[PDB]
Amino acid sequence: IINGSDCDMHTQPWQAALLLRPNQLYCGAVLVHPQWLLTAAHCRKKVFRVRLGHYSLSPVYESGQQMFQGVKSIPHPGYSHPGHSNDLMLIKLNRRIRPTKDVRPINVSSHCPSAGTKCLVSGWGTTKSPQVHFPKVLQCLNISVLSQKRCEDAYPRQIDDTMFCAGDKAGRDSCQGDSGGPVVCNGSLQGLVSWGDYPCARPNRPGVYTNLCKFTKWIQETIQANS
Ligand SMILES: *[C@H]1O[C@H](CO)[C@@H](O[C@@H]2O[C@H](CO)[C@@H](O)[C@H](O)[C@H]2NC(C)=O)[C@H](O)[C@H]1NC(C)=O
Ligand SMILES: [Zn+2]
Ligand SMILES: [Zn+2]
Ligand SMILES: [Zn+2]
Repeated sequence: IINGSDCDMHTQPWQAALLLRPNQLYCGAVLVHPQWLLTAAHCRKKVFRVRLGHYSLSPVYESGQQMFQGVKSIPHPGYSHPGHSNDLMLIKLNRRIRPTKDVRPINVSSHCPSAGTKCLVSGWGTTKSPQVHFPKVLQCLNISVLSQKRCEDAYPRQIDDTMFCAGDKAGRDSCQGDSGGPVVCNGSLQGLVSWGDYPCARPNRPGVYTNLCKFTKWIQETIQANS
């Protein structure tokens, strides 16, 4: 997250981090069900761990912490390179979460975001671009949803309704390391960090996020088919 601020503690209980030994965080994820996470399809990995209810980046022990193992990874069937449409994937935890003020799922909105909607995106990604610089703790940033028209103009021929743009204010954007992370609007999960221009936070170049309102039926049917 470029130009964000340390998140308040306990305000992102659905935020997750994906790690692959020792504790190298490669993507964020979002707890959307007592036993399911949602992350970007390009964040797929065979072996990895899931960390929930943990504020800092380093593996410093925290009381609210809860570690898990991903038993099943299911990317949306429409995901493809280099278009990157349908950039979402379901991950099943080995066991259900112990609900607490630290670890709590969030609902996925079925109503699509309209131009002007203020949303909050969080992550442990780099706070600088192109120079890499990781934060100490979870970063938060409010971004506003642009119109699908402007979105398409900014990235001609590389955008469809499976995504949406957000982040008008310059110097502020999501970046590498935030991928798979949540974009919350109106108390609901509206999107996942997917991609954007590079370097991050270039003026008039908004971040592109997975448009989750288009996948509620698939998400719920997939979870039920594996319960
Ligand atoms: C983005 O905007 C939201 C909403 O304006 C900010 O949330 C506000 O936070 C302050 C300080 O905690 C509260 O006094 C307000 O009540 C909150 N808004 C409301 C009315 O819900 C949020 O902090 C902003 N995100 C960041 C970190 O910039
Ligand atoms: Zn706590
Ligand atoms: Zn690709
Ligand atoms: Zn530092």
